[PDB]
Amino acid sequence: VFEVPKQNGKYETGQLFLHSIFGYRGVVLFPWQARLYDRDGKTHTYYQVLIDARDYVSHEDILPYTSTDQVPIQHELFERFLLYDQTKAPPFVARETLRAWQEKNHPWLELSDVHRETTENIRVTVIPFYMGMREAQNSHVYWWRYCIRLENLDSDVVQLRERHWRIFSLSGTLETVRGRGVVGREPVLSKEQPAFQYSSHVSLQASSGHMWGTFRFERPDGSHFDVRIPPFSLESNKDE
Ligand SMILES: [Pt+2]
Ligand SMILES: [Pt+2]
Repeated sequence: VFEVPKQNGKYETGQLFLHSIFGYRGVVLFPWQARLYDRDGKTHTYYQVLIDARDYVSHEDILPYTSTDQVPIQHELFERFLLYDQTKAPPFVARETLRAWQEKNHPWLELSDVHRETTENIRVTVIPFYMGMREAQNSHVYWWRYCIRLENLDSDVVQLRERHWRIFSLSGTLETVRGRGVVGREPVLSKEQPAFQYSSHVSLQASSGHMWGTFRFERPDGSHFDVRIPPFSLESNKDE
């Protein structure tokens, strides 16, 4: 049974839902507040989500539904994070392991800002996450994992062909990567399947710096245009 989307209120831990785009069966583990930067101070609520039969989602992407059976798979993770069927709006309540995992994630999610920008009817959404070491062997180097979502609001078909990353670090050294496709594939965005979301890692020295980029898109009429990636930062340990 599909519920209605909440217009003023977060989703309780344990709500079953489908993703607004590429609808997969997921369950929210806990929400976290993020800062939006729509280039086109404002906060926004995102959710840690455990997916099945196939991540961080937004509030507007959650399409909730209720069920009876233990629908979500990955039972080796739900038996550890959640408790069995009970009596509450979400019938899965959170176990103490999920509360400890939430307390462990809360500091690292503070270094995560969501950035958006719409260029020629192409909306890109980038959000970095931190996984690193204060000291890598021989020399201190830590990395990040940035999630990027491409969306085509226009009805015109278009395909991503080239990427043009430009990574600047704290030391003053800046890297520039012009590559073919994204994750070794060139996604197409049309009326059917208009969105594509991926994630990749970026290693860096000095444990600071910002990253901007450019995605090259091609239309069936031969025209190629560059969409901008909103410059997102890569910070560590309580600093903005
Ligand atoms: Pt990572
Ligand atoms: Pt992601």
